Amino acid sequence: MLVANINGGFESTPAGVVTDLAEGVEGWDLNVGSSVTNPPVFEVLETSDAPEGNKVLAVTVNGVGNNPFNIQATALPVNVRPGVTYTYTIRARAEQDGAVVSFTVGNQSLDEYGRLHHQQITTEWQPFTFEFTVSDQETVIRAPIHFGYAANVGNTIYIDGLAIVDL
Ligand SMILES: [Ca+2]
Repeated sequence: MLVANINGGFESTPAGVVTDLAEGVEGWDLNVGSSVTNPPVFEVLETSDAPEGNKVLAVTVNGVGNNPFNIQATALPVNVRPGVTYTYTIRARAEQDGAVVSFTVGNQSLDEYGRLHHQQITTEWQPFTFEFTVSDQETVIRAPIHFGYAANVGNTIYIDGLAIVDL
């Protein structure tokens, strides 16, 4: 497959808790804001139930902050061409009932090209997909996933299989 993003299924990353948020996971930048005073636990899990390869990224939400983007996992770099329309697909599920996530894509100056807003994540693996167009002249963009919703407290959200493909 020809994908714009890197390590979209976490296959290159050793299983275990992610402590180096910025650089511990190839193709991704994880971030926790200072208003989250009880930090989440990001963990790459080897699991037979992984939709893609052997591994998934698990995010356990303990505290939350002031905005849902205060807990995020961002795919970057994402290599694209100006004017092209892309399909974004990712798989997600949660440990408990009631999880919410927003899947977004935008540029390095923080202009957003598109998102799936407040998606209802269930206890079963489901695909979440949308289209977006690179409407400016950027070639290296980013794909921020927001997890810091109050509804997620106590929950673990699992993601796998990010693929951003020419449409
Ligand atoms: Ca995987």
